[PDB]
Amino acid sequence: HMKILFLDQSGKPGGAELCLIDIAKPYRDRALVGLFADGAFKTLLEQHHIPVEVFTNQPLGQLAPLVAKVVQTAHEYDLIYANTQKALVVGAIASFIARRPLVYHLHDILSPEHFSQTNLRVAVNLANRFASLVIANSQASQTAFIQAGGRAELTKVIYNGFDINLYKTSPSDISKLRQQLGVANNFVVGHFSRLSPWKGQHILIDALAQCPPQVTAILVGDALFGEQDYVKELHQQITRLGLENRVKFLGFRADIPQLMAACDLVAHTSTAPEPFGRVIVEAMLCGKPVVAAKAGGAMELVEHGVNGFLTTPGESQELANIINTCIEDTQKTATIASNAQAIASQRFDVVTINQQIAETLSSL
Amino acid sequence: HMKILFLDQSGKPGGAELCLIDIAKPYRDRALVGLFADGAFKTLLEQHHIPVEVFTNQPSLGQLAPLVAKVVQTAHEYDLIYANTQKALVVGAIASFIARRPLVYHLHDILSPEHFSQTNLRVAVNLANRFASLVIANSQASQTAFIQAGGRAELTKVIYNGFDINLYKTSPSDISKLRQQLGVANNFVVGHFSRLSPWKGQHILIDALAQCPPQVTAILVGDALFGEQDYVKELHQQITRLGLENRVKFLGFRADIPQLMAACDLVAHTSTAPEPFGRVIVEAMLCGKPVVAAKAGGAMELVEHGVNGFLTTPGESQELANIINTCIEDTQKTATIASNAQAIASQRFDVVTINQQIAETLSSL
Ligand SMILES: O=c1ccn([C@@H]2O[C@H](COP(=O)(O)OP(=O)(O)O[C@H]3O[C@H](CO)[C@@H](O)[C@H](O)[C@H]3O)[C@@H](O)[C@H]2O)c(=O)[nH]1
Ligand SMILES: O=c1ccn([C@@H]2O[C@H](COP(=O)(O)OP(=O)(O)O[C@H]3O[C@H](CO)[C@@H](O)[C@H](O)[C@H]3O)[C@@H](O)[C@H]2O)c(=O)[nH]1
Repeated sequence: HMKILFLDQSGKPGGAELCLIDIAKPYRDRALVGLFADGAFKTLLEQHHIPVEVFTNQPLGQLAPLVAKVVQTAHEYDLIYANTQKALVVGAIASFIARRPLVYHLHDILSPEHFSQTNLRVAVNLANRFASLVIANSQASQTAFIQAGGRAELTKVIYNGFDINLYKTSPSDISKLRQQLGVANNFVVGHFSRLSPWKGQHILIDALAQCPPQVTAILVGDALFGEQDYVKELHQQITRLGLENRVKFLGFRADIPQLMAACDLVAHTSTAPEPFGRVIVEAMLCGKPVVAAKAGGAMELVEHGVNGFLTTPGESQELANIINTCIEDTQKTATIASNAQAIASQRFDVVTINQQIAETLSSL
Repeated sequence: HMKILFLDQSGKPGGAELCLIDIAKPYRDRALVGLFADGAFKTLLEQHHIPVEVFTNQPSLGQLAPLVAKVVQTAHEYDLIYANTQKALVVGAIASFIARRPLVYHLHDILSPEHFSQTNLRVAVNLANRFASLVIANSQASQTAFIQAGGRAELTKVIYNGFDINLYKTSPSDISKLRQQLGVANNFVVGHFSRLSPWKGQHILIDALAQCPPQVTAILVGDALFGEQDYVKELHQQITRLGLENRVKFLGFRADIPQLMAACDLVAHTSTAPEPFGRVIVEAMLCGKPVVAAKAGGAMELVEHGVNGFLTTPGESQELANIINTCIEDTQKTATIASNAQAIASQRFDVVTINQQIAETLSSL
């Protein structure tokens, strides 16, 4: 059992951070998770009994106090596990100076479409020189790393894991929740991505206007990084279409399995390739049908017409056609959903994922 | 010529900074000197008409180190980044990579365990090795220490500090005035012109004075530039412990160094850790004064003992005393030595030759 210093730049619970909860939990007796900012993610790590600490930039390491503090701390640990891009910069420096092995867990697709050239060069060059191992969350992320110049031999793909038991909800609780939302007689499409242009909420909204009138959508998530312009653009879009009473924003929520159960279809509409797609697996584990954008790691998670649907990124009419399909062919749709549950339960079970992480770390 | 972005971590006018004025001055039409702090060095650069900018660490990846992001930003406008100090090499390395600009490292330090922490040595060596197209060392002793620490020999070229030969002339009347104003006209005056740090060894000179006759006095010229206020106290206490209140004077940081050197009878360099080059030494020589220096580092390239100056064992006050007494007694030899020193130094460290060596080195990248 090695002492591990996990690093993550964000104090907010984005996908990489929620993923980090499961990655770190088995190591929590001897681990520390270091954050470069405070927020609800700190709270979450406490609730799960994972030791955590916020490093700050308050005061040769006079240029970057945070980096110095992390370097100091890293001396007390056997391994540095960088979970985000800024965390890789800091972890790489600490890996050199404290002479500690570095793992980089890659949750992004390092492509020009997602990031500036400088960010790509930095991540790729730091990973190549300092990382003993690059764990990619999907073959698509592995691929994009390599196309950006990253070293193939450093890469292993390990999917996000999920605690299977969290994804059941009673018929009775479903009914109540649908009641409380005021959607009991709607066909409900749930979108569970943080609000940001590339997560494509506006595509779902465009599709709604081509759907039957009983279809409403719940947008779950907040603008995690100050994309408040986008949120305003959504509200205006909703208004310009006839959609004011057909779209509810619920903000960031914690009861995701329950809200997914309350939906009739879960939709993922990213307009740029999704590296993995947690909401996709989560939908499947809740036994709900899911439609996703046909790119990135979604293609690995979904076989169209078998365990979900895939539509061309950016194309709202296709999304509408799939919604209509789910309304009309309910028995097909229920079998698809049910197949999804069975498959995803095997593939993405946190127990198997944890075993893979353990084996990979032991094999260094 | 090429647009050069010079970088130097300090706003204080230390050796490396004084040397940088001369290095940068010919390129001033297209160059910029970036300081990572404000101070008297900014004023000096302004006075020599060399564009200067103070980068501060107030505000993507740039959030961790804004100063770095500003420098990286600035580097796109230049053809070459010229790092003059260690922290400037960290930042210049980063900027060399991101902005895609070649980097030169001008090495004014002896990178050895005695002078620096292990981390500093590793950082400096690895960055130079990976990012610098050239390491200009100030002395063979600096080149050597670099190589011994892991630095790549083939990156190194030695180029000494240069000096404006004309600045070292002082009237015998201005000299008499000055000795008078200091209250030292009847003394044998030993001047020390190093900044106040323990390794510059002012305390050795003070111990030496206790083994000298009472008409021997010292002027300590310089300041604690890097927080060595405890050393300043220690010196004063030392002075009080021995009987020396009347025989040692501190003048703080002075600009009139040629004149002050003229007003001494002997210039003393007494560093207790190896000196990388030693500007004061050459400066003394250019003033036609005799100089005793500590036998280590670049001082040994500068001084042949008995010929153009004297050398003594680092940390040994009795040896330094013996040389002071000898300079009192053997005035004719001493003046010959001092005079020889000026002829040599004036050929060997003329800023004109040195600017030329630097221009060819840069030119051939
Ligand atoms: O109000 C909300 C909204 C979302 N979620 C959860 O937030 C996560 C969102 O995940 P996702 O959009 O997949 O993550 P990203 O934030 O985009 O994170 C990155 O890293 C993830 C983990 O590898 C990948 O799945 C993503 O593709 C990648 O962009 C899911 O677990 C949701 O259940 C909440 O808990 N509450
Ligand atoms: O009150 C004072 C005292 C000194 N000086 C000047 O300051 C310089 C001090 O030079 P030095 O002791 O050589 O510089 P360091 O600060 O030690 O700088 C480093 O870099 C120098 C330049 O390469 C080398 O000569 C040194 O060995 C090296 O340690 C000389 O020009 C002095 O004339 C002043 O202007 N005013």
